[PDB]
Amino acid sequence: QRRRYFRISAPLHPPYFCQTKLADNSTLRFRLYDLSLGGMGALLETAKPAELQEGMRFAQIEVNMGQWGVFHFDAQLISISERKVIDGKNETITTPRLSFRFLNVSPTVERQLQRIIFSLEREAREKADKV
Ligand SMILES: Nc1nc2c(ncn2[C@@H]2O[C@@H]3COP(=O)(O)O[C@H]4[C@@H](O)[C@H](n5cnc6c(=O)[nH]c(N)nc65)O[C@@H]4COP(=O)(O)O[C@H]3[C@H]2O)c(=O)[nH]1
Ligand SMILES: Nc1nc2c(ncn2[C@@H]2O[C@@H]3COP(=O)(O)O[C@H]4[C@@H](O)[C@H](n5cnc6c(=O)[nH]c(N)nc65)O[C@@H]4COP(=O)(O)O[C@H]3[C@H]2O)c(=O)[nH]1
Repeated sequence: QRRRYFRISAPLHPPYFCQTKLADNSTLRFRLYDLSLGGMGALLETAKPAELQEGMRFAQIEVNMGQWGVFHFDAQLISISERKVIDGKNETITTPRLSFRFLNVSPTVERQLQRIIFSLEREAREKADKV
C-alpha cells in the first residue's frame, strides 16, 4: 500500500476546471482528474508551457467544483507525466498529466477536501446509477 489516502476519480465528461497564475502573470488552466486528502491530479489543455515544471509551488489554486462550490488550495507540483488516449481517428493523443501535493493543509482545509470527496463519490455513484 504505497499510497496513504484513497484517491477519488473526477468525471472528465462534465469536467471540473482549475486555474492558477504563473510567475510570468499568465493563467494556467487544467481539468481536475482525481482528488484525495493529500493532493490532486489534473490534465493540461495545451502542451506544457516551458515555465511549468516539477518543484513549483502554487498559492491558492482555484478549484471550481460547480454547484459544490469554489475552493482555493496551496499545492506543490510534484510530477509532470503523460496521459495517452486512443483518438476517434484511432490515433494516440498525448497530453500532460499533473500531480500535486497539497500544502498548508490546516484542519479546516481537509474539512473542505472531505466535503468535495464525498460529493464526488455520490456523483460517480450516480454516473454508475444509470446503466
Ligand atoms: N511522483 C508522483 N507521481 C504520481 C503520483 N500519482 C500519480 N503520479 C503520476 O501520474 C501517473 C498516472 O497516475 P494514475 O492515473 O493514478 O495511474 C497509475 C495507477 O493507476 C497505478 N498505480 C501506480 N502506483 C500506484 C500506487 O502506488 N497505488 C495504486 N493504488 N495505484 C498505483 O498505475 C498507474 C500508472 O502509474 P505511473 O506509471 O507511476 O504513472 C503515474 C505517475 O507518473 C504521485 O503520488 N507521485
Ligand atoms: N490525488 C493525487 N494526489 C497526488 C498526486 N501526486 C501527488 N499526490 C499527493 O502527494 C503526496 C506525496 O507525493 P510523492 O512525494 O510523489 O510520494 C508518493 C509517490 O512517491 C508514491 N506514489 C503513489 N502513487 C504513485 C503513482 O501513481 N505513481 C508513482 N510513480 N508514484 C506513486 O507514493 C508516495 C506517497 O503517495 P501518497 O500517500 O498518495 O501521497 C501523495 C499524494 O497524496 C496525484 O496525481 N493525484
